[PDB]
Amino acid sequence: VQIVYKPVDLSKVTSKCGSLGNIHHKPGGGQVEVKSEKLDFKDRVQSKIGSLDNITHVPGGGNKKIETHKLTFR
Amino acid sequence: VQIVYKPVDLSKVTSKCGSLGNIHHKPGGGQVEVKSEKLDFKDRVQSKIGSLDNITHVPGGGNKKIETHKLTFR
Amino acid sequence: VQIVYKPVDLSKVTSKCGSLGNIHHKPGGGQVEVKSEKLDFKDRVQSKIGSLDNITHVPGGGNKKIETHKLTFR
Amino acid sequence: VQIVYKPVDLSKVTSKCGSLGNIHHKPGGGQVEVKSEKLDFKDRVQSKIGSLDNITHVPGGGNKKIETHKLTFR
Amino acid sequence: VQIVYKPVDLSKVTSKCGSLGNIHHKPGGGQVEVKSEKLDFKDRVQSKIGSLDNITHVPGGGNKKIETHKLTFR
Amino acid sequence: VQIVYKPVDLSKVTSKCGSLGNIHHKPGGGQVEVKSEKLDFKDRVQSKIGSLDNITHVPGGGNKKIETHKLTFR
Amino acid sequence: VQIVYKPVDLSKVTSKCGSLGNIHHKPGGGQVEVKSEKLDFKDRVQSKIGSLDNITHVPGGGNKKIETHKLTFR
Amino acid sequence: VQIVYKPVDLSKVTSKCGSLGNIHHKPGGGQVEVKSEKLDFKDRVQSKIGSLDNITHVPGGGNKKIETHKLTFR
Amino acid sequence: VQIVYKPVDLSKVTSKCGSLGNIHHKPGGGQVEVKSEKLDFKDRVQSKIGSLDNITHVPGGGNKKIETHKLTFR
Amino acid sequence: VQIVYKPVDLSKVTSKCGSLGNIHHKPGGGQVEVKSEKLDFKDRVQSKIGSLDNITHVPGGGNKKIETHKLTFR
Repeated sequence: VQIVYKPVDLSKVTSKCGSLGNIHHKPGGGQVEVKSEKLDFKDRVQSKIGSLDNITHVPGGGNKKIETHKLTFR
Repeated sequence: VQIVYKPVDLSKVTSKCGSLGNIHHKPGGGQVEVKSEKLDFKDRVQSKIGSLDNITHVPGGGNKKIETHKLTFR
Repeated sequence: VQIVYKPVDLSKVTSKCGSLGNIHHKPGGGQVEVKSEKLDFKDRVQSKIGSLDNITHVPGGGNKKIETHKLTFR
Repeated sequence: VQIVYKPVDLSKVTSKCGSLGNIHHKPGGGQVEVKSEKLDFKDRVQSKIGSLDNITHVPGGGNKKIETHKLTFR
Repeated sequence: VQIVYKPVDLSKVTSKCGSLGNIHHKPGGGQVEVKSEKLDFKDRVQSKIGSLDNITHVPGGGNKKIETHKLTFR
Repeated sequence: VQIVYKPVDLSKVTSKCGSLGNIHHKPGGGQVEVKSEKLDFKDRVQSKIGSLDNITHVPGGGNKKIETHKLTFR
Repeated sequence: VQIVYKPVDLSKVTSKCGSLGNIHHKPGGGQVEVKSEKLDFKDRVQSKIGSLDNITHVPGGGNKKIETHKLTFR
Repeated sequence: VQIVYKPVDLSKVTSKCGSLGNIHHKPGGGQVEVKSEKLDFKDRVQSKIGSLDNITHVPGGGNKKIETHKLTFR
Repeated sequence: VQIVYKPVDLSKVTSKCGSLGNIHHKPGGGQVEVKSEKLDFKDRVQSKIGSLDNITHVPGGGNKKIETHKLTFR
Repeated sequence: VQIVYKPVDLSKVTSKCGSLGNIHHKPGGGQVEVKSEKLDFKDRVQSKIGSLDNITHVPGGGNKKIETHKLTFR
C-alpha cells in the first residue's frame, strides 16, 4: 500500500494595470423597514437582517487562488 | 496497490489593462419593507433579509483560480 | 493494481484591453414589499428575501478557471 | 503502509498598478428600522442586525492565497 | 506505518503600486433604530446590533496568505 | 351719476368629518437630471427646475373662499 | 358724483373634525443633479433650482379667505 | 365728489378639532448636486438653490384671512 | 371733495384643539453639494444657497390675519 | 378737501389648546459643501450660504396680526 501525493503546481496570476481613474460612488440612501419577532439560529449561520450599506472596493489587482488538497485513508 | 498522484499543473492567468476611466455609480435608493415573524435556521445558512445595498467593485485584474484535489481510499 | 494520475495541464487565459471608458450606473430605486410569517431552512440554504440592490462590477480582466480532480478507490 | 505527502508548490501572485487616482465615496445615509423581540443564537453565528454602514477599501494589490492541506489516517 | 509530511512551499505575493492619490470618504450619516427585548447567545457568537459605522482602509499592499496544515492519526 | 355698490353676501362653507384614519405616504425616490446653461427671467416668473419633492397635505377641512370686488370709474 | 361702497359681508368658514389618526410620511430620498452656468433674474422672481424636499402639513382646519376690494377713480 | 368707503365686514373662521394623533415624519435624505457659475439677481428675488430640507407643520387650526382694501383717487 | 374711509371690521379667528399627541420628526440627513463662483445681489434679495435644514413647527393655533389699507390722493 | 380716516377695527384671534404632548425632533445631520469665490451684496440682502440647521418651534398659540395703514397726500 503505497500512496504518492506529489502535485507539482506552478501557477502565476498576473494583473497589469497602468492607472485607475475617477471612481465615483455617490448613492442617495433610502429606507429599509424589517419587522420580525422570533429568530433562532443554531449552527454556522451567516445572516444580515435590516442593512443599508455601501461598499466601495478598488483593489489594485484583485487576484485570489483557492487550493484545497484532501487525502483520507480509511 | 500503488497510487501515483502527480498532477503537473502549469497555469497562468493574465489580464492586461491600460487604464480604467470614469466609473460612476450614483443610485437613488428606494424602499424595502419586509414583514416576518418566525425564522428558523439550523445548519450552514446564508440569508440576507431586508437589505438595500450598493456594491462598487473595480479590481485591476479580477482573476480567480479554484483548484480542488481530493483523493479518498476506502 | 496500479493507478497513474498524471494530468499534464498547460493552460493560459489572457484578456488584453486597452482602456475602459465611461461606465455609468445610475438606477432610480423602486419599492419592494415582501410579507411572510414562517421560514424554515435546514442545510446549506442561500436565500435573499426582500432586497433592493445595485452591483457595479468592472474587473480589468475577469478570467476564472475552475479545476476539480477527484479520484476515489473503493 | 507508506504515505508520501510532498506537494511541491511554486506559486506567485503579482499585481502591478502605476497609480490609483480619485476614489470618491460620498453616500447620503438613509433610515434603517428593525423591530424584533427574541433572538437565540447557539453555535458559531455571525449576525448583523440593523446596520447602516460605509466601507471604503483601496488595497494597493489585494492578493489572497488560501491553501488547506488535510491528511487523515483512520 | 510511515507518514512523510514534507510540503515544499515556495510562494511569493507581490503588489507594486507607485502612488495612491486622493481617497475621499465623506458619508452623511443617517438614522438606525433597533428595538429588541431578549437576546441569548451561547457559544462563539459574533453579533453587531444597531451600528452606524465608517471604515476607511487604505493598505499599501493588502496581501494575505492563509495556510492550514492538519494531520490526524487515529 | 350715482353708483350704489351694495353686495349683500351671506355665505357659509362647512365640512364635517368624524375621523381621518391611516394616511400612508411612502414614496421611493428616483433620479432627476436637468442640464441647462442660460436662464433669463424678467417679471413675475414662478419656476421650479430640477425638483424631487414630496408633499403630504391633510387639512381637517380644506375650505377656501376667494372674493374679488373691483370697481373702476374712468 | 356719488360713489357708495358698502359691501355687507357676512361669511363663516367652519371645519369640524373629531380626530386625525396616523399620518405616516416616510419617503426614501433620491438624487437630483442640476447643471447650469448663467442665471439672470430681474424683478419679482420665485425660483427653486435643485431641491429635494419633504413637506408634511397637517392643519386642524386649513380654512383661508382671500378678499380684495379695489376702487379707483380717474 | 363724495366717496363713501364703508365695508361692513363680519367674518368668522372656525376650526374645531378634538385631538391630533400620531404624526410621523421620518424621511431618508438623498443627494442634491447643483453646479452653476454666475448668478445675477436684481430686484425682489426669492431663490432657493441646492436645498435638502424637511418641514413638519402641525398647526392646531391653520386659519388665515387676507384682506386688502385699496382706494386711489387721481 | 370728501373721502370717508370707515371700514367697520369685526373679525374673529378661532381654533379649538383638545390635545396634540405624538409628533415625531426624525429625518436622516443626506448630502448637498453646491458649486458656484460669482454671485451678485442688488436690491431686496432673499436667497438660500446650500442648505440642509429641519423645521418642526407645532403652533397651538396658527391663525394669521393680514390686513392692508392703502389710500392715496393725487 | 376733507379726508376722514376712521377704520373701526374690532378683531380677536383666539387659540384654545388643552395640552401639547410628545414633540420629538431627533434629526441625524448630514453634509453640506458649498464652494464660491466672489459674493457681492449691495442693498437689503438676506442670504444664508452653507447652513445645516435645526429649528424646533412649539408656540402655545402662534397668532400673528399684521396691519398696515398708509395714507399719502400729493
